[PDB]
Amino acid sequence: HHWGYGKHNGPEHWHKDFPIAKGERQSPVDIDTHTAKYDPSLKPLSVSYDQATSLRILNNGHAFNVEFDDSQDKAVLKGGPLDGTYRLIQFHFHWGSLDGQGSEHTVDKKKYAAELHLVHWNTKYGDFGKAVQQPDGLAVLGIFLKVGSAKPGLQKVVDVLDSIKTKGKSADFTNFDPRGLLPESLDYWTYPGSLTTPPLLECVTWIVLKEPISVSSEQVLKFRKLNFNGEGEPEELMVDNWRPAQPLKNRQIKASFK
Ligand SMILES: CCc1ccc(CCOc2ccc(C[C@H]3SC(=O)NC3=O)cc2)nc1
Ligand SMILES: [Zn+2]
Repeated sequence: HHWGYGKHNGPEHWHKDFPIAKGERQSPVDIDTHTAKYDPSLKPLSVSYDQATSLRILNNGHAFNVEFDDSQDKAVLKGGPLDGTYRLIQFHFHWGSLDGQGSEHTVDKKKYAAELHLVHWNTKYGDFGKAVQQPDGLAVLGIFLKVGSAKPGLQKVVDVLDSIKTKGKSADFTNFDPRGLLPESLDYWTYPGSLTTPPLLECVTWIVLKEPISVSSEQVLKFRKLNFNGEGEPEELMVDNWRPAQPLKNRQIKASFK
């Protein structure tokens, strides 16, 4: 009986195994746009992905992860609210059963169809496992997906999903360029938070871009054909793998833009 996104093991149950679920800096949150305050001291984000080395795509039973070589400073996030250098380790998405839900963050209570998370770790802690034990260990870049025009840079991801349908399947996924998943603007909101899955560690500086990317209905329909289950188990579609908004508590969301 492990955690997941069902009635019996979903987000409302996670606190029993992971009491930090009821902590002071949990993610995601609702971004109240009128309340977020413009912080003119925030720097432009620096997204340096031209030397990114993708390696593999994995169905881990909760999402699919596109994994990168993080054994050197190739693909790094710097600037914005961050001190120092954060290496890209993986990206994944959260998505819904329907276009009207799927995102983890919300904007004035609006849910997007999906949300992309590019996960980076602070190189001053040496490895990812040490970084998640630190309050400034990770930086996650969150990007909303809305359904409209196709995202050309997503199609190579969509087309490999047939090969990792079930939990524990992986496939080689080299030479994928994550710059193809970014919107035009790097305007963002930022706040201190957590991992949005168990173990729910409070180690994340969240950077959520204001501008969504557009994906096609066909692209997100292919996400929804993935399975939570392993091969040879009853089929459980991988949909609604999102944690809902958590209480903001004693936090301020800052905007990089007016
Ligand atoms: C390199 C080996 C390693 C591996 C995982 C962990 C602890 C768990 O860490 C994590 C577990 C889940 C996630 C994904 C979370 S956080 C987010 O933004 N969205 C998710 O789904 C991110 C980190 N420690 C060490
Ligand atoms: Zn995530």
